[PDB]
Parts: sequence; structure tokens; C-alpha cells
Amino acid sequence: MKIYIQPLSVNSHTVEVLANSLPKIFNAEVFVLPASDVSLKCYNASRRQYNSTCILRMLPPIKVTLGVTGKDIYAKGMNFVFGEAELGGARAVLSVFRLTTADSELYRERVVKEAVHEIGHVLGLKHCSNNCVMRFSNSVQDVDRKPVSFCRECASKI
Ligand SMILES: [Zn+2]
Ligand SMILES: [Zn+2]
Repeated sequence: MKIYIQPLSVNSHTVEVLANSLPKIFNAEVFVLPASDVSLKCYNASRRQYNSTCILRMLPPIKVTLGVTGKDIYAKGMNFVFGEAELGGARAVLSVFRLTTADSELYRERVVKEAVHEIGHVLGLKHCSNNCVMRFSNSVQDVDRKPVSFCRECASKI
């Protein structure tokens, strides 16, 4: 498995977190693509948020490609989303905007959890109700309560 991280208006240090954490989690070769600013095509001026579905479309369809942004994102019908993924496809996007917090270590932990969650969807995993990183999180309090690891059921399916 190969994972391509596409920085899209994001702190380079946060990208490094993912480059350093994801290989072991996915037993994958990880590539960091050249940084770019997230496309203004995907900016909703009324909401001052970027549409995640728009961002996904602009990523290369190379499994697995994860776009990562510091901008707040939303998808249709949602006030915000942490991310959006093609289930069993090639592409996902993560926003770290809603994860911001004072404790650097907690921020880091949230970033890894939510990246792993998105990539799990690309690998074909639906939301999981177990003690699992694939749980849906309504808020960052939910993110903090779920683990970074896949449950035994989800791990068996990758
Ligand atoms: Zn999800
Ligand atoms: Zn699970």
C-alpha cells in the first residue's frame, strides 16, 4: 500500500506528523506531495468554508491519496465535517481546523486519529460502533474518546 499526502493550506509540521505516524499504522510507503494552497474553486464565500467534495474531485485518483488542510471544511447538509472519503475508492480529505487545541500533544493525537479514520474509509471501512478509530465522531470530545487503533474486526478487513 502507498499513501500520498497532499498538503492543501496546512502547517508543514502537521504533515510531518502524518509522514512519521502513518507508515507503521498501515504498513505503507508514505509520500509527501508538493504543498499547494487549497483551491478557491472550492471556497464557499457565504460560509467561509471549503467544500470537501469539491476538494476530493481535484485530488489525483491514486490509491491512497489524502489531502490535508488547515481550512474548515463542510459537505452538503453538514455544518462542518472532519473529512470526506471515497469508500473503497482512492481519495480522502482531512481538515485539522476543528481539532485545534492548546495542548500540542492532544492536537497531534487528534490529527493522527482523524487521518487514520479517513484512510480507513478509503480502504473500504464503514463507520464502526466498536472501541475503534472508525467510530463516527460528532465532536472533538468524541474524537478524544475513541482510540487511534482499528478494532480487531476492522483490522481483519484491511
Ligand atoms: Zn467517517
Ligand atoms: Zn472497528
